Amino acid sequence: APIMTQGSLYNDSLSTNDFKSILLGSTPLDIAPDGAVFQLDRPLSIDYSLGTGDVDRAVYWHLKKFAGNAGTPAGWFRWGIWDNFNKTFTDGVAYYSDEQPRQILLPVGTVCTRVDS
Amino acid sequence: APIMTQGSLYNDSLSTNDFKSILLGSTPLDIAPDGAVFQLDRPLSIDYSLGTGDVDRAVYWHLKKFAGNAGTPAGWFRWGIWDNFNKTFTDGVAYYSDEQPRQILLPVGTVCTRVDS
Amino acid sequence: APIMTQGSLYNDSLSTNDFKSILLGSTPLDIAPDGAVFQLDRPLSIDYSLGTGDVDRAVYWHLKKFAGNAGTPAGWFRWGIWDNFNKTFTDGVAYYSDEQPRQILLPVGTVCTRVDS
Ligand SMILES: [Ca+2]
Ligand SMILES: [Ca+2]
Repeated sequence: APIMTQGSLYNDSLSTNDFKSILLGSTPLDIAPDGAVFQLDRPLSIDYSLGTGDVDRAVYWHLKKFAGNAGTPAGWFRWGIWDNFNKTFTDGVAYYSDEQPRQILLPVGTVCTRVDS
Repeated sequence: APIMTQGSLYNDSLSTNDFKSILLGSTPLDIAPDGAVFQLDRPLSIDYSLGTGDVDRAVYWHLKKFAGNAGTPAGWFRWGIWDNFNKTFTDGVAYYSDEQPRQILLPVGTVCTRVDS
Repeated sequence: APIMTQGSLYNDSLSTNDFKSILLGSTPLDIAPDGAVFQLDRPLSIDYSLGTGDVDRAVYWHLKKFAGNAGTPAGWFRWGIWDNFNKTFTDGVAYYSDEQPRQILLPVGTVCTRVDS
């Protein structure tokens, strides 16, 4: 049971710190419990800004599930860092939306592997 | 049969909006039908600039074949976005060549999967 | 025997042109001889600067082993470019450490393939 995305994640679909699970088109991700952490087999690049409206670029390989509700049953994911030794997830930097060209950050077929207990 | 690149794509080989197919060293790519779209298993990073000579970086996962001519018999690829729902390809941002270090953007062994039709 | 990393490479562990082999948590990598070159199945993103105040990003797919000393017995890897035709390795750009968010550049499970002869 390898979990693969079935929908593309576009940069214009990111909120400041998360995105909706539904975008990835994966029932396993949609039903994953709160706090589940996944490692991606493809990098998730996140443009950020340290100030002055300037864009810089970060890379993340891990997503943490935030359980949904009636309006958004599939919930959300935050990108960040999974420490496999200490078993900790740390949220990544906020996404900065400016004038970047539209991009598929994670394409269809991205493999997601649960890494927490 | 899986199509793998046999030659590295270097950043200093990109034109503003394409690169020559021959660079990838793949006969299946060289003779792919005009307009064929491929998804990559590795990100293609394209440096761009929206102004002031400032470089930012975009990611692409899709290439569209442009048929050759007598001068370039194997033709070209453009990078861009494949919409697998609406079955459309949109060319990506222009590559901005300035003072970046030389880089292999796509190494030997990159897997290319046809996704159109 | 595919070689997979067992520890994450964090951006805050990079020196200007190398990092300690031991960080990747792999005995095969640790014992690899001076001069061994590996290709990665995942991009290694290296932030650099042109020197006017801004962080840009380069991509590398190759590492070369450099023999260590009493303080770092397993030695170091440098990122760079492997030319598979001419059998040459060229060191990549200096890493620029500024105020970037902490990032896993290469996660656990990155596959390293020896490519020098
Ligand atoms: Ca910047
Ligand atoms: Ca810049």
